[PDB]
Amino acid sequence: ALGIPVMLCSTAGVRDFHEWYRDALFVLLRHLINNPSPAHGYKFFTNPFWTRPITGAEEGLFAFITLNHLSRRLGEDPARSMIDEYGVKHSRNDLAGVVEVGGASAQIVFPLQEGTVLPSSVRAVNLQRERLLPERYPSADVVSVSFMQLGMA
Amino acid sequence: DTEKRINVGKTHLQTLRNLETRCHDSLQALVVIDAGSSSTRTNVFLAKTRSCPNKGRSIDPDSIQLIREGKRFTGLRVVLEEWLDTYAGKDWESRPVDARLLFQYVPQMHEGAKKLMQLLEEDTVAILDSQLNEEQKVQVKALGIPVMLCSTAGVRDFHEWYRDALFVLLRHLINNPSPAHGYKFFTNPFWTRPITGAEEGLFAFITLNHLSRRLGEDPARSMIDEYGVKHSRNDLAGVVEVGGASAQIVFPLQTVLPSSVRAVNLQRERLLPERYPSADVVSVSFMQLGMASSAGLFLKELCSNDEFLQGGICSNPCLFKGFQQSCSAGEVEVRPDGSASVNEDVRKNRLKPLATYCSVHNPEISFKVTNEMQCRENSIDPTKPLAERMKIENCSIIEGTGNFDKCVSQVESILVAPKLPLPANIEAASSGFESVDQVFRFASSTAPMFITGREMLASIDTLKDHRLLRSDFSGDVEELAEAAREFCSSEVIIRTDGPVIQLPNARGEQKLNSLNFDLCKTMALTVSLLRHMAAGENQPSFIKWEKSIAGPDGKPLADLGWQVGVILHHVLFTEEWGRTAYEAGYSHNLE
Amino acid sequence: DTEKRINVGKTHLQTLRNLETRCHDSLQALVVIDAGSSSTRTNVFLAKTRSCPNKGRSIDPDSIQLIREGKRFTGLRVVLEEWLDTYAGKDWESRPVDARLLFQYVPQMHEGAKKLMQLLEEDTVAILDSQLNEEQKVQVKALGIPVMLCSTAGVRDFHEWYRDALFVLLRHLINNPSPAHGYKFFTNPFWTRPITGAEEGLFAFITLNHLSRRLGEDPARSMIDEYGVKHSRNDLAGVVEVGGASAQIVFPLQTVLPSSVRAVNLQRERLLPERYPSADVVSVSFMQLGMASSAGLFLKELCSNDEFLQGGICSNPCLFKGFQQSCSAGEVEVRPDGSASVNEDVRKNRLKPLATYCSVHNPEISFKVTNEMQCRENSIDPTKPLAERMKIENCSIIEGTGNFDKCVSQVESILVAPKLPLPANIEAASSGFESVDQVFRFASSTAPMFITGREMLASIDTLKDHRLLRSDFSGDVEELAEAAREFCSSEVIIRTDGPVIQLPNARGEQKLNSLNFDLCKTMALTVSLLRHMAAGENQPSFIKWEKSIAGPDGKPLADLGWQVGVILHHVLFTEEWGRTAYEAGYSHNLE
Ligand SMILES: Nc1ncnc2c1ncn2[C@@H]1O[C@H](COP(=O)(O)NP(=O)(O)O)[C@@H](O)[C@H]1O
Ligand SMILES: Nc1ncnc2c1ncn2[C@@H]1O[C@H](COP(=O)(O)NP(=O)(O)O)[C@@H](O)[C@H]1O
Ligand SMILES: [Mg+2]
Ligand SMILES: [Mg+2]
Repeated sequence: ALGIPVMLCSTAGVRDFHEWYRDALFVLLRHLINNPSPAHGYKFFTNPFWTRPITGAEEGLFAFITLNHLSRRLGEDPARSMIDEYGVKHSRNDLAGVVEVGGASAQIVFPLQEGTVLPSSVRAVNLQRERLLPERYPSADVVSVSFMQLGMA
Repeated sequence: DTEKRINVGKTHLQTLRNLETRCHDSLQALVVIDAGSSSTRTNVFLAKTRSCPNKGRSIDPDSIQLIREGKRFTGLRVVLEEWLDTYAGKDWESRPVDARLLFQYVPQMHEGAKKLMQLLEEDTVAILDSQLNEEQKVQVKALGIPVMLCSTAGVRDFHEWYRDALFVLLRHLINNPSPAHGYKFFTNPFWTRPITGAEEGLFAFITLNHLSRRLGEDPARSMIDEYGVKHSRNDLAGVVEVGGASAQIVFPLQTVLPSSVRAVNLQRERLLPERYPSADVVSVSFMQLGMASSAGLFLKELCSNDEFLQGGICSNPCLFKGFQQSCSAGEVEVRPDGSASVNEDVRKNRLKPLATYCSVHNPEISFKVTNEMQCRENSIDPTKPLAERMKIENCSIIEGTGNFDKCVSQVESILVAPKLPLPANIEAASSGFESVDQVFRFASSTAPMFITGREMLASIDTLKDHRLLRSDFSGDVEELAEAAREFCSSEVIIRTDGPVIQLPNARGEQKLNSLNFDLCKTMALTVSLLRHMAAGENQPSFIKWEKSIAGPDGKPLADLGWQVGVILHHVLFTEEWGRTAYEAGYSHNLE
Repeated sequence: DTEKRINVGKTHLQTLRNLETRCHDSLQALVVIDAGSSSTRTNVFLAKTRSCPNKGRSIDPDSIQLIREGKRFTGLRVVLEEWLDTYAGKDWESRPVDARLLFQYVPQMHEGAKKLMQLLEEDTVAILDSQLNEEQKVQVKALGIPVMLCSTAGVRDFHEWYRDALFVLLRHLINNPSPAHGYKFFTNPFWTRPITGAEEGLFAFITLNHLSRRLGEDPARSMIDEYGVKHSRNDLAGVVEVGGASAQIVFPLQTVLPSSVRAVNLQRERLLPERYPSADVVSVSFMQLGMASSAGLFLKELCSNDEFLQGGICSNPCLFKGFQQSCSAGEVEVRPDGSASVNEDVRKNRLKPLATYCSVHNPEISFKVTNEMQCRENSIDPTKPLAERMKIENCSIIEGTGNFDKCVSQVESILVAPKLPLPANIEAASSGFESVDQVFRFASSTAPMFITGREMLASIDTLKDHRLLRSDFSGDVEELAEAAREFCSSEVIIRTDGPVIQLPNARGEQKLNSLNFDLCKTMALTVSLLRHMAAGENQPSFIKWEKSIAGPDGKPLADLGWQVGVILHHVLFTEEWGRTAYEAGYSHNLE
């Protein structure tokens, strides 16, 4: 009755794929998901926001969110976060970083401790500013990097 | 008779009831501090705000008009470089410097930044006081003045934590103005921040299309189809902006792009709100391609080539016959006696930012081999000291040969299509473009193009004024190439009044100055740019060279650039602008 | 050593970065102009505002504290009545008046309203200047002062278009303050408007529960169940407010009600935002039941009954033995020689608003028979002139009999449970309540009750002070009835210093004044109110008599009434308050 949102995201496999072919395949994939078999009854659906090729850094940022969510480090509630005298919400426990090595790539993701001043060349990502986490969640400046040719295969 | 007296009292109540229900318009001043490469100047704008009951307050985008562009004060690079000279020690460019130790000099960096900010505040207040009446002044002082200081190519390539640390101090200086003047200036990390080359170009595109009435959400500038999608009435025009240190190439797609080419959607990347028509725009900026930066790099590369440097004399095809200057990239001044004096000051040298970047002590060169090879291709040795880097080895005098065809082929191989990308262009390389030639080979559009830049306009105007080019000139490369070929083959004769450029076949003459002496290099840049634009799969409908765009009154309401774009980028998001500019406002800074 | 110097500079940048990210607190003044029946006074409140980056500005509800209640200036009724005396002609109450003709006197109504508004502004500024430091003054003057002028029972029953026309002029006067003082006062039709009796009571309920920490959205004052429904931690307490012209009975339902009884849901009727706990509250207000209004009506009805009026002498059971006053509802002053002087001034008479309403020339009586019969039941003849209406026919002196039981039975039949509803009570009749007795017979709740009103408190306090009632007193009617029966049977003896009330059986004594002489009428009102409260299906957990509620500091932050409630009613709707108070603000009034 509610419908099944589908999120097909390609990783390192077709990240380095030449010409238009990869992005053209994604338009076709979404159409295939949006038109499922009416026999089973399961109402599958997608959009260009859910089904799209995710970047190496994006892949790493989601791996960070997954880790901190399951380990109960990330949260908005008073059990996982705290609001100071200046209305700024801080996480009760330290946000943990991740190192994920897959088939084709390796991700190195870690949050910076109270905005560690970085050089002009180093481009860090703020979770709330880059719309990864909503305003109600505690703020964190995270360095997310992925390296091709580092995966096991 | 008595009924009319009753109607006066009824109107008295109706007029008073109107005020309670109607929207009241107030005047607000908006400040954009252009922290460019050459200088840091203030831009004072006026806009009409509309406050409606239960609807809030919002700026009318079409009411945005520039009052005046302020004095050209010290650039942010000079500010940071003096701080390094005074605290890290002189000639820090040739020595390895520990950045960790420089943290004990942050209040010292703040005191140096205070010097420039007090001058900009004094200048901003001067513009406001002289160009506003007492009624307007009350309105402006009551609403507060949002300030947007954005650094461009001047400190884009700046090393270490320094640049971003200076910005935190700059915001604090703006948020604490002089209480004497009454003008309530205020800022935040969203308004005052270093803007990327792509951002600089995107805002320049918004400015162009806004003033030319191409961009808009109203039914006069946009149309909604049967499927609820809003399309713009007229084609969105692209822009080519060549500043002091960088050149921007921006155009909307009217197109399937490769995986490597990363285009920007205005609504998805939150540049324009959802209510505005959607457009996928390619925005690219090239460092070492601005008027000052390209001048230093061209002279360095050309006067290192054995095809031009012979017996200490570098033969410059971009300079007029009879013209000669000292072999250095220093600031050229054309003296009244016909001579060209080259400034010896290391900071007033056009190679300084490139030689400071291309240093083995900069972590961007010592750790990254790709960047080291980029510097070496432009003859710059990062291992050698700063003085040796800017030095044109075995060269004393630069002699002008006036060969335009040779000048084109050189600008082509050096600036337009080089072997490796020009230094500090990782931002352009990430979007999928190593050089200017790659832009049109990978991405092309039929969208009309606009050419912006003081010297870019001067190049076309000079040829139009001397009747070499038609007044009704399109993007005809052959017409431009032949007209410039005749003009650049002119002889310089030192006359009784001063240096005069004499056109061949007794066509005409004009005075030689510190701005037009190397106009032929900019002319060659235009030719090679239009050549690559013509080479593309899709060619623009028309190419236009305009100084400013006339408004409904006839007078141009604002100048072309990123200024209006950055205002629109924040003001158009109604809910978000209302909170930061009016709900929080200058009252947020109350201690 | 050197690492600590580096850390100072690192902290310098961290502290500066905190300011850019953190929420800054500013102080704002809030003005509530109580346009009551007896007078028009200003209430100056202070509150802490919080501005957060990208989140906007909002008032902390628990930071709201009253500075001072201003001087008791001219009531809005007197203002309108003088305008009618001067433009429609004197004794307009006894003559038919054409309302259409009075429209030519709107600027004249504005000039009269300007007189009062300049005094209130002068008084408001005086409170602010004397009770704020220079730092606080800057914050207050920069944010702007929202003004909420709400008229109560004084002009609730006012005839024709006049009252609503005056309000349009009042808002214009507030929106245009003196520029000399610097305090930026501003209003709108949402803040400055005539509040209904039910609204007056609902805001009094919000005030009570806010200060007593019963109402709140935080986990300290509220709890969320497994089904996402937020419930209040402690039971929401009801209120009984007896002012100058009206009495309010407000209580939350903790209940299935008949179709005729129309209860108000706080979230559905937009009194409290969705985030606050839900409550269905019964709010009812009765005209002719306030301290001044009930005094005039009681004397009129009692001294028309042949059971009390005999040979020109009306025997008053609510007045002490030995006390005597002239037979009129005029303002009673207890002179130092023991005598009670009754004011002859027609406006300074307690029957004036009832006699002005109960006029055959008022469209509410001439067209509506139901209202005409209501007036006649209270002995008022709408056909007869104003002087004859307020006149107690065939009566010269009022003699006090001091019989409390007889005083209760009379207040009961006259004010609590009359044959027809008291005049101008269509608002109460629409909700399903003709009289005070009907309130508890149709709607009952176990919710604790609070009693508010100067004389209501004085009634219980006097008995506690003379040791007739326990210090730990609940809503025990028998305890109160016996204590008052002894106190009201006291003899008045004119002593050497002045008039003194002497308690029976040598219990004690106190000085007789213009406030306590008729305290026994208010005592009878309390008895009959608690009797009907006990008669109800559901009885309140406890009945409390409190002057003010102590805050966290120990000092009461604000007084009980509709003032804090009306502030909370607007300030708690974050998005809506931010737009009207900060986005629009005083800057909306800029001409
Ligand atoms: N008075 C003036 N009017 C118009 N243009 C003027 C001027 N003085 C210098 N200029 C020109 O502006 C340019 C300044 O560009 P910048 O904004 O400093 N360079 P970027 O950081 O954006 O790459 C220079 O190329 C210079 O030739
Ligand atoms: N100084 C004073 N302090 C406290 N209460 C005072 C006072 N002077 C008069 N009062 C009392 O306030 C009441 C004023 O009520 P109002 O608000 O004028 N009447 P309504 O329109 O709300 O029905 C009077 O009953 C009077 O006894
Ligand atoms: Mg610039
Ligand atoms: Mg009142």
